Amino acid sequence: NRHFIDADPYPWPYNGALRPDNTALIIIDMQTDFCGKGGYVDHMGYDLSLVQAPIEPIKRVLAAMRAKGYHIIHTREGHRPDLADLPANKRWRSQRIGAGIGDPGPCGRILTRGEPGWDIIPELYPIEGETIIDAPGKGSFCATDLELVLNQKRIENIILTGITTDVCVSTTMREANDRGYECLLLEDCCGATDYGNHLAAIKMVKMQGGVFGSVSNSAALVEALP
Amino acid sequence: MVETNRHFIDADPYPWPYNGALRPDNTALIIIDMQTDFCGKGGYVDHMGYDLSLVQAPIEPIKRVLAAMRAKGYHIIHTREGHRPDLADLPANKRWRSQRIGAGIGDPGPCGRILTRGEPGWDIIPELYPIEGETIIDAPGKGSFCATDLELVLNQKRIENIILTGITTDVCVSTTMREANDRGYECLLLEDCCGATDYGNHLAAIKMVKMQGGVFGSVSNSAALVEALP
Amino acid sequence: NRHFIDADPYPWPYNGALRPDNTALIIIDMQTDFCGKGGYVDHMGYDLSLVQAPIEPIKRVLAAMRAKGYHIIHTREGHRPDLADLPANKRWRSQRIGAGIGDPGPCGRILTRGEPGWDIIPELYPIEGETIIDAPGKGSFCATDLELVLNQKRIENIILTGITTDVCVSTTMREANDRGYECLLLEDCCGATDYGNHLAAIKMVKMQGGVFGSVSNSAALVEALP
Amino acid sequence: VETNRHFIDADPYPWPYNGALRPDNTALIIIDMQTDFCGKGGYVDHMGYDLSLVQAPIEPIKRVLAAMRAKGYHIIHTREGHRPDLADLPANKRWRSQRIGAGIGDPGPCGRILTRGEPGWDIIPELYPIEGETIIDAPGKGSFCATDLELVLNQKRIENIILTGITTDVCVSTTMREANDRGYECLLLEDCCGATDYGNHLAAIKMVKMQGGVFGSVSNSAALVEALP
Ligand SMILES: *C(=O)N[C@H](CC(=O)O)C(=O)O
Ligand SMILES: *C(=O)N[C@H](CC(=O)O)C(=O)O
Ligand SMILES: [Cl-]
Repeated sequence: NRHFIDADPYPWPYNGALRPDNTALIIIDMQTDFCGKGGYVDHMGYDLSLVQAPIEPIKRVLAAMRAKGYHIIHTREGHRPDLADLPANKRWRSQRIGAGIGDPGPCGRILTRGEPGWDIIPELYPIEGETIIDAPGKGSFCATDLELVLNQKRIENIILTGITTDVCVSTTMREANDRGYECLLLEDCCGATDYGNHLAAIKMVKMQGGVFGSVSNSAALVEALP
Repeated sequence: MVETNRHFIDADPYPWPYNGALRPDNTALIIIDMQTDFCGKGGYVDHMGYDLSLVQAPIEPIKRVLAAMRAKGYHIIHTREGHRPDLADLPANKRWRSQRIGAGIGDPGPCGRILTRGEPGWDIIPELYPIEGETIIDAPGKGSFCATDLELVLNQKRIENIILTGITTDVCVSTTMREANDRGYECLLLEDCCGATDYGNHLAAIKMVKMQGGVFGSVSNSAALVEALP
Repeated sequence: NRHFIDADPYPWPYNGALRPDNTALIIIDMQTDFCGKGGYVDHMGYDLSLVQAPIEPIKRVLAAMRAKGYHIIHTREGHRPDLADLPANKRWRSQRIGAGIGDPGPCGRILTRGEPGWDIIPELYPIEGETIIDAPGKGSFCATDLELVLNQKRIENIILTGITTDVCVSTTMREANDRGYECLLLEDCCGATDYGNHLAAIKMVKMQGGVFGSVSNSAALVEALP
Repeated sequence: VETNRHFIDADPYPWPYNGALRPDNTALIIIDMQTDFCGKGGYVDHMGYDLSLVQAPIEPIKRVLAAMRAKGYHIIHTREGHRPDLADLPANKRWRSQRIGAGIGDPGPCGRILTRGEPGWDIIPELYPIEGETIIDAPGKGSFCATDLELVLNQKRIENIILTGITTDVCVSTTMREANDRGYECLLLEDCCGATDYGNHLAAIKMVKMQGGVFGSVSNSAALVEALP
């Protein structure tokens, strides 16, 4: 009763135990300030097109997985409004490049929970019953209840999407993989500030027989999802 | 002369550590996974067919940094990737992948059971071997924090700054750097003191650190570190 | 420049390093359903006076520590409204005793975040800049950002207050102590609905030369606080 | 009529809650049965406490251990202790131990107190591990803190934990609380634990039972061995 998705370097999940009850989609950090028109990344002159590219592929995967009753998880990078969870080095770096965490930005206080720019874009917005993780780090496990939630949901397989490929998505994939989760990265459903770094982060997954999991794409996933 | 207790290492994209609070008592070198298994002739990496020269290149630069930091009384930490001999800490997917490529964790190899604690090939290479008082972390994951006492030890030592070296750049070194950075540690990657299975991935992992004003920390090299280390 | 509070079994903190910048008060779980008139605990016929007794002593300690600029932290036990963070055993036990988590109670859904009964009582309500931890467990560290926050605040010493002495306060003290925090339990600022269990939890702290820290009272704290 | 649900008579509810009791999903944990905690010349003896209270659980544990080994249950052991360079030793923990005359790392009759690799730190011969039984080396009172215990339980797919060992109110209770918060279903065997003060042992057990079994449920060696599938 095994089911696989075509993937590189191996068909995923490794053991073919692919079911709605044991598999989650995670959509990482698809937040207005990071990928929306008029947010701080846009206003700062970064190559926003590369982080907007995955929106439509993610929307298709999200719709397909919702329709088949898979677990859906979302994450948002951000800080408590009093900045109690903000490391000093993280703050200092953000100030130095002109996007100081907690400082006023075009869509509210930058990377601050409760602010408009911090929230998930409307095109990928969560619905009731979809867990949202609020993460103070780049990895979604650090200082959150993500692992507790995955354990109570009995999730074994995670399909990763979102931004950026080399920062938050890679970090979360690496954390999950170390703990024994079986992870699939959808290459057309992620993007980064630097396309080369996006491509390299993907390549890194595949080495050593799939050191962090396996890699596929939205079409292959939607076509073969049970 | 005007003297300061703030000290920096020339680094990219910013002089490191960010606040200049660089002292023996608050700074550690970490040497990641310099094991016969990752960089010597008969280990898991060798078994997978990779070019050992890429992962041996950092040995001499690491040794120079290690000697300098030992001499000035900095904290020194070492890590080893590996599993309990009964494999109780080995995820099924990790095991399966290693078997599929012909380097099964726990399977017999030329230097003992692959990636298995207590086996000859699993140990740190003699030229970078720990000495007394240097904490060794035994990690079942690619990130040295997961399921270990690394964080507990860093906290009791009051370490604020970490200088990262070892292998591989894109797997264990990058993962550990990311974990440390998320928790607030201030991290410096020494680019000539790491290496990978694929040189492009090594270079990209280094570039990833520098983006967004040093998203994971900053990057320097052994010569610049040794020259400016207080 | 050492300062100590009279305490049993040793004057606290052990090294006398007692300052506003390195010391936090934590007020654990002073929530309406647990200690308020008409909450679920009151309706079940527990002796609410035992969990109300700490309110006035806590108020005194809180006022003194606020005035001197110490760190103040609050905790609330509770679950996400979709119950994604709720272990099945925890749920089952709560149902069996007629106080099912997420079920309708006299002050809203029991132990559910955002419900009236779940919030902190008005007499001990947080003010801006006082971090609130929302905990799905009895120990306030599990699956939260408490440790991350303590680390960024450079907190070394923790003064524990709140309820219940033997469940959430003891668990949090044990977690903190294992990580190296230096903890003071204020015996008149905690309570449990079984007074014997309260007394025993306190005794447990003191054994082996203060195995979990030391124990004092609100008057001794306020008198000697620097 | 047969069922694959199985329960152990326990207080306040029959355990495990859902009757899903199998060798593959259930572990015994034996906490800190070390010469340091229950032997002459160890840490606990140095602090003046009565060793009979912490030796009492030895024979009941031995019986449970034998029964669970014979039926192929997972067996886990823990040892409280520190790296020999004391890198994992909080300063307050050390200071307290010195103040009462049982300093961690200090020389004792059975080697350096609470120090990994020393004779006094090892598990007593009567309850010694065998191959395939995971041993956790814990720098804290709770066996989860800074260890791989949770990773191991997750890879073994363990759902149910039966707790034994010493002391009831310190290491056993702490580990039970940690496990319970994460969703593990825990049974404390009251005759298979003991403490420095019998009243504190009894109270730690009572604390488990309140609020419908806030930390799990409680039974005894005879009831467990009689009903273990
Ligand atoms: C996680 O990766 N979050 C942000 C988004 C950005 O466009 O800067 C990041 O990249 O680190
Ligand atoms: C932490 O102790 N929370 C509650 C309060 C109650 O009165 O029932 C608990 O005891 O579990
Ligand atoms: Cl200075």
